[PDB]
Amino acid sequence: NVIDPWIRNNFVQAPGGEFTVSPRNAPGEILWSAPLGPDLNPYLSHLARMYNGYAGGFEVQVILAGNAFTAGKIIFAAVPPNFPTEGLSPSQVTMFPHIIVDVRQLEPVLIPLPDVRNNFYHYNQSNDSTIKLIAMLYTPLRANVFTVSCRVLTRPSPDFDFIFLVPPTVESRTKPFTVPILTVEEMTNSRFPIPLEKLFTGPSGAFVVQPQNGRCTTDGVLLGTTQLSPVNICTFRGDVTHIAGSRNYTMNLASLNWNNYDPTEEIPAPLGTPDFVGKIQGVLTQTTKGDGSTRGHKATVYTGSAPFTPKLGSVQFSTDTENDFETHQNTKFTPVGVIQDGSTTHRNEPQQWVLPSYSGRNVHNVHLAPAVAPTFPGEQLLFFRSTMPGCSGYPNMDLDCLLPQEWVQHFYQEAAPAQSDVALLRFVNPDTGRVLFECKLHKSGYVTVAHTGQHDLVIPPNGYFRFDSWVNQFYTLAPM
Amino acid sequence: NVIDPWIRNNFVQAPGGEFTVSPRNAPGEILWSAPLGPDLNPYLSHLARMYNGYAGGFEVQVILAGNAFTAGKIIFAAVPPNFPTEGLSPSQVTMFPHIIVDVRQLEPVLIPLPDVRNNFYHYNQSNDSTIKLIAMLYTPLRANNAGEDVFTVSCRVLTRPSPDFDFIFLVPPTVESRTKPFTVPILTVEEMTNSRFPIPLEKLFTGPSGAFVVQPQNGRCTTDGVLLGTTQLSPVNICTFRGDVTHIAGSRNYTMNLASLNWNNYDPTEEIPAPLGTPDFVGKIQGVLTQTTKGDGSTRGHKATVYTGSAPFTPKLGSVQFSTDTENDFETHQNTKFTPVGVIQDGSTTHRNEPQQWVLPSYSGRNVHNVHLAPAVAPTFPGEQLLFFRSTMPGCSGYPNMDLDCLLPQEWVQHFYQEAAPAQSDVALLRFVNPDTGRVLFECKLHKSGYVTVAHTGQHDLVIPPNGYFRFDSWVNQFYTLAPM
Amino acid sequence: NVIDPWIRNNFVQAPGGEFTVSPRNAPGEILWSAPLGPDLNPYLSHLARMYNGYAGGFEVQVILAGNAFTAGKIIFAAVPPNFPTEGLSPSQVTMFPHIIVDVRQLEPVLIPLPDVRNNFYHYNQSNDSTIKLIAMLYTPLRANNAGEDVFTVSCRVLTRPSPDFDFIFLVPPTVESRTKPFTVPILTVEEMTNSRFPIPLEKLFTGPSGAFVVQPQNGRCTTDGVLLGTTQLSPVNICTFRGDVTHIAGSRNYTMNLASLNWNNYDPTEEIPAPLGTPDFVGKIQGVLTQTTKGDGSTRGHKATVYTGSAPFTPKLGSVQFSTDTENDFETHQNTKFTPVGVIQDGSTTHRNEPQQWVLPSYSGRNVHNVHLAPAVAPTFPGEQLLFFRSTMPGCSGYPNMDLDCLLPQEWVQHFYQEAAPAQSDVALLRFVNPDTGRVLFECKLHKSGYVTVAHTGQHDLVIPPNGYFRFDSWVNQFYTLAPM
Repeated sequence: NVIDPWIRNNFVQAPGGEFTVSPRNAPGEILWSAPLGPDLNPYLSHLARMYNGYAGGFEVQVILAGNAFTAGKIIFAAVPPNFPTEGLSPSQVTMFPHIIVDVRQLEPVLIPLPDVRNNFYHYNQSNDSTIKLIAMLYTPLRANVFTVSCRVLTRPSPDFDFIFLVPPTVESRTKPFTVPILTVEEMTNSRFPIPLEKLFTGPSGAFVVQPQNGRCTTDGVLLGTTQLSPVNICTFRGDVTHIAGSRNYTMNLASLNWNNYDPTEEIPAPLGTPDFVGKIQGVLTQTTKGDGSTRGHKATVYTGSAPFTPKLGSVQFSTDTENDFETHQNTKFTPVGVIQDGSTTHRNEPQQWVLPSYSGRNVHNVHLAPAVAPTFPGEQLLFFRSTMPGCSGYPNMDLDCLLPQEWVQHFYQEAAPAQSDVALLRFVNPDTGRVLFECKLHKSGYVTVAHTGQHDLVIPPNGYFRFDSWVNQFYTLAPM
Repeated sequence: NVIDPWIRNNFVQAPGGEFTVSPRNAPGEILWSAPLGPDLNPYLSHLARMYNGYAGGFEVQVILAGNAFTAGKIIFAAVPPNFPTEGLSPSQVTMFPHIIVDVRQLEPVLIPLPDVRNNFYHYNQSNDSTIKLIAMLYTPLRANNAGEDVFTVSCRVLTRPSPDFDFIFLVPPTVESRTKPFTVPILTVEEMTNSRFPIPLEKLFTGPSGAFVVQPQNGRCTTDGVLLGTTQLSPVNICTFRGDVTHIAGSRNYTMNLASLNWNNYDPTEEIPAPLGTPDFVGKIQGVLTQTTKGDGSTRGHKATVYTGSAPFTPKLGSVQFSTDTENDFETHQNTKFTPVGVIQDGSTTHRNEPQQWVLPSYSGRNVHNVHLAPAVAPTFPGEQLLFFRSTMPGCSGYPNMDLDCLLPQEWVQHFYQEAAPAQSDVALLRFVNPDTGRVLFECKLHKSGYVTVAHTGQHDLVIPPNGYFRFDSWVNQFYTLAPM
Repeated sequence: NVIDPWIRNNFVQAPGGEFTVSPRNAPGEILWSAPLGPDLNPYLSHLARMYNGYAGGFEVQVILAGNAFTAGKIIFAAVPPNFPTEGLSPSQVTMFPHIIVDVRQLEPVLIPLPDVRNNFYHYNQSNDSTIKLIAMLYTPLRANNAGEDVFTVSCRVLTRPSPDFDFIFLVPPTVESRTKPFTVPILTVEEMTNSRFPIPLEKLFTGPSGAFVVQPQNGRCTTDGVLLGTTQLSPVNICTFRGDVTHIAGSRNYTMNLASLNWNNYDPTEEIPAPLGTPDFVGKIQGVLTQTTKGDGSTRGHKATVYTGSAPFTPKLGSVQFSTDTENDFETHQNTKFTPVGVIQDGSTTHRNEPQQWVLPSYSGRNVHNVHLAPAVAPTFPGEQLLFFRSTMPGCSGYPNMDLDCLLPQEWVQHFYQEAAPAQSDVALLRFVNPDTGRVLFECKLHKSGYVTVAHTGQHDLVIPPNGYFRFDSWVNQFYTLAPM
């Protein structure tokens, strides 16, 4: 019902009150825009943060500063709010309500600002005003260096007041979806502990894309065979059993902490098992439980083998030795590099798109996180291209994963429920400050781009990713 | 005069006044404090910061919520602010201005709060100010019912401006942007990885700082995210080797011009002790060396051995020897890659000897000392003991020194790089709240220099509940003494 | 305040009404539709073209003239702003605020409407659509007499604004024009020709989008005329080839040094998938190869069998193979031209196979695929089916896959090339109108990329009156669906 009288009677300076008027400026051009309203008188603006709507007008004032040597004329006026002001002559400006000024004046000058007391509640969250103030170079002001300066002074109308008492805005904010500021060269693969080297796009029809390492909710519930620690992907911990004469070892599996694994849970597998058929030379490693004598020897795992049964609790490893790893020790498979010890096929393995035998070839992998494809058509998925090492043979080392492993943990620390389906995430290279590409990250937990064909996405390795907002499910990217 | 009447004729929830009581509570002890002032109302806070002049008093309403079974009578009062209130008898709190409330009072009541009438224009910011508020239980609260921790009574505080309230002086306000809240990851220590070797940690350790000379170079960064030491961000790049081997024509060894994470050629001309991810202590470790042919991609694998105490190990110069079980399979100038997993104890009679974690390697060989040292660590506030992360590396042939005590968690480094937080004082306060019990098992003392300690004596493998998150609280000074566990 | 007294005091006509009712009727029938607004009164349409701000209401006022002894009634009503009203129920009209009126009243009748206002403004330079007009027949008004359809009962509208109505904002007039008003050709399917083969079109088709990989390269252009794909202007330039054949002296083949439509020598370095007029499918086709010697005109012509699924078909590289029926007749380095007539089926022993109308051929060969791909189409607001243009290509050998579906009408592409129209919203609205009755069989959903869908399901060769044409209407959003067939 009342504000400070000292606020009401006198004027005040505004954050837009500045002008660099040179003859080097082009005549007939816009040089200051500002939406009129509460957002202009500063002490009034903070005092009006808490109140949620308006009834009244304002009066503005102008104060100029130049020399007696130049001669210029300058206009101020008011517009419709949504009115395009871009293609606009300085001639036709004066048809709007307006006041022209000279270059050589002393007193402050007010503007009419014609009023229709709307008596509605201009909501402070919204972006709409009555007008947008304007200024334009009317006479080009040549002389014989000098630059002219002008400032904006302001107060509200006497018949202005407020509406309601409201608590400070944004007191509580939903996790604001802090995307990590990393690069994909810094981030690692979600299907193997290896740093991602390139970014790939392509069709989902070329494969069946349903892995189980790299599956989680956007708000942090444990999904698939995805777990937390990246090094626990495709390593093994359990209790090997000696085959009598062969190089094999069937291993009664355990946990990360060598705890007794429970096969009776609602899980696809032990958390950290590979989700693909593959042959890989690694190193099975064992120490004595009595003193701690370490030993590590080159081993080969077969996730397309029938004794590989993690959901049952046995897994086969073909080592270079035959009886070095004792039974029921701390025996632990460390993968090194995928080999191609199968015929002469080029890039046959790991079979990254088929599912392995968790419960064996008798019972399929249970409790499976589903597959994905661009359901919004015209777009292609975002694959994270890798290339695994190898010591002997040339297998298909191109590993395309879907998530960053650190992003799973980071968004677990978020544990954020979404605000729409599709987010607005932008790869900004801060060397440029420019977006190379945007994307369509879905609140299920996967991402798509409207780009054509197969492309290894050549990007500056200093570039980060910049999330913006929550888009509806009906937007199509422009192609690159 | 200057406030709208919806403030001047109502009440408002406290900004922080929130406290419970308990049958485990005891009479005489304190419950809840507050400095009275205009800071106790959010509306008056925001409509005060834009002003400077200040006068008047307040009123305080209060409200409880209690059942009929629990019996108790409660007490609030006023006090002059410098008064020491430590072990006051509840009966002497009679003499202050005060009111008694029964706990089963269903309706709100109001504190009297007599004004001192020594107003004379307080300076509107001074914490050295008038009356504090005191929360206290008068009665023993026998509270007898068959429930467990039951009828834990909630309590709320309300404020109100007095009728003789005002402001006096006008001023443009401040912007006051905000900083970082010093968040830490909430994992278990056994889930986080070692930062001087790519392995997950196992357990938390403490021990005397005079036992070892502790200065590694992997796991060295600021508390606001500027790259230090030989420390990089990707944990698989630690202790691995990548580059182009050239065949020594007779032995199982090669000379390898070192390569990056993404096989970029190593630059010896940077302000670094070593390449990023170099093994920062002397050891013998048997992982595996692989090589991908640059023509087709024939994946080969042969188990290797690296020797960080060897003279041909020269990371800063650009050649390190590797002794694989094969002699010359790894072809000329290809992408050859060593990945370590576990340490063996071979070629050395000494048992439980390698790796030697508290020495520094030969980065520029045995010729030039390691330059640009991120410095060693020792407790400034004496008597305390440093916090290690003890784990166990795999051991295949022999009995090596598998005791690996690193100084930092690797995920914390990237966490803090995304934080990039400027400190508020020197040493932080982190708690191990086990969320199963919701209670502390131990604390720490985390410096802004980038290391952490605890005031506990002797060697201690800290056995924690594996469901335990970690709870940062606040900023301690350089003179706080922890309690021993 | 802003307006003249006289224009507000009395009622003034409206140009859209004035319409007559013959006694031969069927009740429950809509007669006349109109959008309410200030563009009703020509006075007010001028004055609102002058101004910006728009607030208040009207009074619609109706006078009848004709017979009296009919005993037949009329309804005027409100409506939802997007409401189909063709064959619907009059009970719906009874739900809205409406008025029943018989012809026996001498006083002119007025229908009241919903009374609201939005006091900030209403745009007035937009759609700004509101309650449209309802001319609804209640009782079929038989006019029992000796005459046949005598005293055709006229119905006028003669309005004036409500006394609260007024303007607020004024703009420069800028009365001039809109953009291109998105004019359409009025052709039929026999008059329009195929945009992927030089043949006249036969029938439009609707069918499921999941059937084939729907991505051609002939028949691709924007809604404002930028060259996309291998699409060019002339319909006869499609699938025909020009250049300098080279003697494959042992076989019927001829590799052609590629020349353009104007016989300009081909540049293989342009930002194109293929040359202009090049096909975008795999199929075998017999047409006729023709060659005229540049010196005097020693003419020759023989039937050539072409394969865009062949290895020497490399239009982006600059060579293309033609297997004629003759072997050494066509001289080298002459102006040699192939023209097709219809796809054949020499075949792989499979009938109705070629052209594989949805696959892409070897533009730069099989090794590197095509570049600058105009993308595929998809129903973005789904449940709706695409628009195909079902045709039948001729043949010279076998049983070819004659069902030819193209994407755009070739006349409409060059029509838009003349238009160069910028879009106003997402989806335009085109109506296939039978001008024999002036009524629409089906509508469409044209997307601003340059494709169009319809909201129906199933395999339908759409039956059309061969006198039927197409008539553009408006701009609909991307979430309204059409009525199925």
